[PDB]
Order: sequence, then structure tokens, then C-alpha cells
Amino acid sequence: LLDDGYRWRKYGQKVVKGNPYPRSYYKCTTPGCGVRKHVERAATDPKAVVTTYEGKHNHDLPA
DNA sequence: CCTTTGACCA
DNA sequence: TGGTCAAAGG
Ligand SMILES: [Zn+2]
Repeated sequence: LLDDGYRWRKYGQKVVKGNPYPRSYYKCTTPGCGVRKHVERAATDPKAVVTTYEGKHNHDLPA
């Protein structure tokens, strides 16, 4: 788990067509905060990863 | 503390 | 067929 500045707890594991790859759902945890993050790969580029942030953090940016 | 995996209900 | 939690280990 790459630490970019937050705490995330991996959750779930499903595969999607059109992009033969398994998706992952990361959920940030914090005493009073809870945000979700999605990570997907690019069919034509297994090295390229996508990150989507849904929500907001109410506990400053950690290490 | 923190994560990998199998099943529900319509 | 989609989207999520829950039991256990170093
Ligand atoms: Zn947060």
C-alpha cells in the first residue's frame, strides 16, 4: 500500500470486462472521517493506474 | 494494527 | 449480476 499521505483499508475484489482486470476499493479510515478511493488499471497499459477520490477528509493531510 | 478472500438478495 | 462486510495471523 503506497503511502501518499493517508490511511486506506483495501476492500473487495471484482473483475471487469472490456478491461480484463480486477478492480479494488480502498476506504480511508479516521476517528471521525471516512472516504473511499478506487483503483483501476489500463487494459492497454498494466503499468498505468487510475485513482478516484470520493468524499472529503476532515483530519488534515497525514504522513 | 492491517489485509486477502467467498457469498447475499432480487 | 452488483457491491460490501467479516474471521483470523505476525
Ligand atoms: Zn480521511
